[PDB]
Amino acid sequence: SMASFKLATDLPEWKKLEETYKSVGEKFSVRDAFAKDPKRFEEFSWIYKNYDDSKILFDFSKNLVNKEILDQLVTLAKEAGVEKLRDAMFAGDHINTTEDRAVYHVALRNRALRKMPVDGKDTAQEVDDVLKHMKEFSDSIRDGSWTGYTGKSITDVVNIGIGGSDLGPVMVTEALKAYSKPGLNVHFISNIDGTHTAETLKNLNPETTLFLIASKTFTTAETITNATSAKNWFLATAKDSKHIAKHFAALSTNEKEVVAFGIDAKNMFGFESWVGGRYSVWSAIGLSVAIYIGFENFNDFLKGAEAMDQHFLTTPLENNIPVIGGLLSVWYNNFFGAQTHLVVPFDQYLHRFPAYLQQLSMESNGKSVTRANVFTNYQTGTILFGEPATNAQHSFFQLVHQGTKLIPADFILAAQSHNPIEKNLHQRMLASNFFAQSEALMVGKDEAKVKAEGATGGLVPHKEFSGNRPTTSILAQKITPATLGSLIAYYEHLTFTEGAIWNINSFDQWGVELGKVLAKVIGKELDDKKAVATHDASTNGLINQFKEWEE
Amino acid sequence: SMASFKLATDLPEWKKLEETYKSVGEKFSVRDAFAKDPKRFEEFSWIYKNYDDSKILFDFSKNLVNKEILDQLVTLAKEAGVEKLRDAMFAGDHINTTEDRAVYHVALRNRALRKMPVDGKDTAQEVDDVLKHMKEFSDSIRDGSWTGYTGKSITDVVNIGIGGSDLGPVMVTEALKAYSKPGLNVHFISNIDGTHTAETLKNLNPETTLFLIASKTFTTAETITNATSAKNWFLATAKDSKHIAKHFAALSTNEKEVVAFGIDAKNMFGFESWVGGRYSVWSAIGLSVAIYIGFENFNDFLKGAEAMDQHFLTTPLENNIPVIGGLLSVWYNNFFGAQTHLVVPFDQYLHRFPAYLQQLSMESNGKSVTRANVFTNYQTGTILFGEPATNAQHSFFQLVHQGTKLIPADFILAAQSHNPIEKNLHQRMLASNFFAQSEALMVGKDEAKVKAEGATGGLVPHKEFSGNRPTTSILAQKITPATLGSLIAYYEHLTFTEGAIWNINSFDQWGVELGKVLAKVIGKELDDKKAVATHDASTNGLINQFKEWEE
Ligand SMILES: O=C(O)[C@@H](O)[C@H](O)[C@H](O)COP(=O)(O)O
Ligand SMILES: COC(=O)c1cnc[nH]1
Ligand SMILES: COC(=O)c1cnc[nH]1
Ligand SMILES: [Cl-]
Ligand SMILES: [Cl-]
Repeated sequence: SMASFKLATDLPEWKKLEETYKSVGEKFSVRDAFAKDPKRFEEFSWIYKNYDDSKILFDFSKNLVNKEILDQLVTLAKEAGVEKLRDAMFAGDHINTTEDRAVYHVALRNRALRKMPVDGKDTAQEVDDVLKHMKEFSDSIRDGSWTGYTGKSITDVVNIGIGGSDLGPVMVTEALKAYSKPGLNVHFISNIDGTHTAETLKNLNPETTLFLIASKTFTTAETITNATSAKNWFLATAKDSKHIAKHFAALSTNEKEVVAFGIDAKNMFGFESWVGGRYSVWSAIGLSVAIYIGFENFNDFLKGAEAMDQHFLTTPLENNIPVIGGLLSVWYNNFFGAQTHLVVPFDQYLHRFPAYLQQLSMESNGKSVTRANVFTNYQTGTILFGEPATNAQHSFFQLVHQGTKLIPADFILAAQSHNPIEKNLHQRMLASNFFAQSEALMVGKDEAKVKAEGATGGLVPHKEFSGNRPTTSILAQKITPATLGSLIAYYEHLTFTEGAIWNINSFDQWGVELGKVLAKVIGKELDDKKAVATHDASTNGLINQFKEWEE
Repeated sequence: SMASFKLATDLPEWKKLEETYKSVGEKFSVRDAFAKDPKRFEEFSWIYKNYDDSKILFDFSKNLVNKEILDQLVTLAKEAGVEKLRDAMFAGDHINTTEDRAVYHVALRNRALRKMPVDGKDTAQEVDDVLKHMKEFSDSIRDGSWTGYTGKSITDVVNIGIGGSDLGPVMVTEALKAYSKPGLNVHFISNIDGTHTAETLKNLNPETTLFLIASKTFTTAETITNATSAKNWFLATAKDSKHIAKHFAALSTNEKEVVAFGIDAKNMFGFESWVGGRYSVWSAIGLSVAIYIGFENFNDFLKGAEAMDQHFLTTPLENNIPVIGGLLSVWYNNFFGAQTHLVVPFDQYLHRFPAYLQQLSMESNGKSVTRANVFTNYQTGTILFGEPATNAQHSFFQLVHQGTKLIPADFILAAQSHNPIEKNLHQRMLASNFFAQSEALMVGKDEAKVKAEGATGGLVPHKEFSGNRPTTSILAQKITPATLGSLIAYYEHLTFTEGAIWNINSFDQWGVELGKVLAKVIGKELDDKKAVATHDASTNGLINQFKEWEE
């Protein structure tokens, strides 16, 4: 086995952390910790400096953690060989053991052109060549030199893809929308549900719309179905297949399929097998971002990830920010038994950031088998969810404050808004909520205070707050491309750390296969007339009721 | 002392369910259940008939449940007085004990004009009179009789509101978008973040834009600030405040505060204290819906809720669809220890259905104190999350299939699409996924089958699927206004059932109420130049770093 251990439960520090949980962690008072340690904020906060000298404060000090606990977690990370696995990742080793592949999204943002080899062959130029092609193409869309079949500049660009071929481009174009150009819009078709195509294309002009079909194989069923429907929409107006070439490009490897579809092979933008879908927005898959906000902005976004990569690679564990966040996740997941991880951006542009992180985290770390090819009998990936604040405060934060579940939470705010309207009034209000919510989760409100505030009798307990509910606060200066690049890479490397401790392979996804195969079988049965009796009674029942109700 | 018991855990059936969990529940085999009971699908599926003779199938047969378990859960619901509390709700009794209020969203959709009294006075005509006002005004926007200040038809309707005054309008306008009219669009400003105002208003015309200021209290900080900024934007162009009367209306319980803001009382659409925000889309708060899709569609939506209300009120517990769903939730939450509940619509229109439910569910049932005014010694509300499929399948279903967490899931499909493009090809593909994903989660794939399919040695465990992962499948004919009204009411009444069992108040929200009075202290500190030391060191550190980095 390439693995140095079999199960996380084999590592000696695991039982020590179980005993620390019992003695110190279960009943941990964050209030008391601040009272005990005047330097607590200093000790449990870190400033990250980005390549452009901008900064991001990572404040972990309201978590259920102290020096003793964090030191034990760092010892666990050493026993798990986090650093060895990380170094092997950056070395190009095939640490995706089940697919026998490198894991080399870090090579996508190698703008410094460090030597970064796979199979002993540097990748730096091959990556950089695709980025230069991306710059050329995106520049031609943005400056009007690429025209549609009637000689008009492009106004709308539609990405068609599923999974990692959609969610990154969506989230990042939403997040960086302040950097867009009036009159050049992006759209994202992903669902096979034909609503998604019908509603997206309804008001678009075939003469000025450009499609990017995002699929490595160019044989992905939902994506190629969507792509074919979009091609039919285009041709309903254009009425000649020769026009396809001015309106369709591919984010793909499969030149025979692309060319068959009517796309000029010159307009295929490739990426390698060592790019995982949920780690792919840094690749050719990011073309829609480069078109929307310009290549130089996209490049700055890459350089922010690169800087965080360098932090992760070169920092001792006890000061390594993505490591610390991963260690705290393990602490809550495996010792407190918290099943979820909340992420709340106090930022409307970042409204799809939690959904992006949900794929990154859950698709990576929802695994039950270790690198030693044995079943875990301990918890692995958490369920990650969230919505932006302040909206979230009005809604499920009720349960975060007064429910019976521990919900570790990360709050994210920019000190500066891209839209500082009304002399920054909205922004000072937004910021006050950021600070106040984490404060309230810590401090709570005891029975005496509820009484002082005027409640009596049976009403009193209903108005109490436990406090000692943990948050991590992440304050950026401004959510620029660079900042966003660093923030995603933070979560990539947090996700890495978690998976390394659990000894899982964070980079495969075998779990998609069964439902795909079973869908193909059923699809054939939905094409046929007859009632079905080939499945369990529920599946048969559902299919047969559908058949009675369908068009 | 209105309560009939103190703690769920001390209901006599609770310990009997713990024993059943140990003996039959924990190791329940759904596969064996089907093999034992040839009628399992029929026994654990129910057809709901709506008022319009349309139908929805609720199949619970892939859950970890049998007759023995469900009969115990029904006994538990009887011991908890679910029926007595529900009857009190429908009588207008003040079952919201902590706020001393009726809970009477059911009266909002009383289209039959049954006697439904609060404080011994029928509400039927008062509710109906507001619906007539809504019909009049929405008709006048749609037919062009309500013009803007330069005599033009309204093209854009902007709702401004947050939480319960936002998420319903968002979700239902998205869900029922097939029923909208070209050239009449809706928009939703909610976040205090100035991005939300700036981006929403960027390309709208004040001459053809109508604002609905949606606030139960009409004092919410975010909303009143947002509404003031919108008025500033309007007056920048319109100049004369007399024009406001054509461009601003209010949805509220507080006439004095509306008129104080400068809105004419003739343009207020009222509701009462007994409408909770997360149950409010049925009231005046739904005006954006009636404008977008027409009042008759909105009325059909109400009538769907009313039909599900009648089902809930009149059906013995063992066949009562919302109750069965709530009983399964308690089973998973309290006996299996599953902390989450996944809701996945196989429907892109329903993309905001999970987020809406997240509010309804978590804000209702995230409580730690019972109706007997003692703290619980057991779990209450679950964490509800989800995204539409097929996007969700390609995001996080890896973990649903192969992770270490039990995640009870509800899947929802319509048999007929509003957009059956390409002769229903998309729709058949979408449906195949709906059936296959629930099939896959149940059947799994054992070691022998993985080997038969070609894996050897250490690769084998990585490709296994446990199966016996539960789902509920909900199959509608078509997601019409009526179907959606029934679906929401289903989840309202499921939420009621959970809360009744847990003996919590599902209708207050003392955490969300705190939130709305938290930020003002810090807000005053951000207005002042100086550094602060008035909080814990973390809050101080974050505020002071912010002050160094702000505009
Ligand atoms: O669920 C709730 O009570 C909140 O989300 C409210 O709906 C939100 O705070 C808005 O309150 P109001 O409608 O009074 O402005
Ligand atoms: C591959 O999908 C198709 O064949 C298709 C046909 N019509 C729309 N899409
Ligand atoms: C009520 O909020 C305000 O005073 C405000 C001022 N400018 C925009 N909003
Ligand atoms: Cl564990
Ligand atoms: Cl059984």
